[PDB]
Amino acid sequence: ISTEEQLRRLQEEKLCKICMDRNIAIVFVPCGHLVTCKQCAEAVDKCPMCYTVITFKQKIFM
Amino acid sequence: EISTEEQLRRLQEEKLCKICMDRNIAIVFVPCGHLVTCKQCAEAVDKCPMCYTVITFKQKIFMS
Ligand SMILES: [Ca+2]
Ligand SMILES: [Zn+2]
Ligand SMILES: [Zn+2]
Ligand SMILES: [Zn+2]
Ligand SMILES: [Zn+2]
Repeated sequence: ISTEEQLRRLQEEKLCKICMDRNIAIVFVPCGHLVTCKQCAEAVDKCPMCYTVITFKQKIFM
Repeated sequence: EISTEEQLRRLQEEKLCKICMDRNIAIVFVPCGHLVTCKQCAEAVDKCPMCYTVITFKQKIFMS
């Protein structure tokens, strides 16, 4: 696999799993999944990946 | 940043614990939100090593 396709794959992994436009920017407490950008996190009350009820949406920074 | 190779390396390296660079970040610090450490390197800190905010919780995260 090429450098370019590796890079594209890693860039797509960072994308919000709901809008696929912005990068992920929120961690859900308590399940710990990184799924959404800040805006798309407003729409979810359960984690889309594990359906755990979200008790806090922590903004993240790399 | 400056080439496709350096961009690739950056995205691979940003997954790794900033202290040991030997395994993935696995903790987000509450309240500051920094992704800094693997589980092991998080055991020792009570303030965030990047911003020195007091950590009230160490939340386990899934990063692959
Ligand atoms: Ca090493
Ligand atoms: Zn989004
Ligand atoms: Zn989850
Ligand atoms: Zn570490
Ligand atoms: Zn911090």
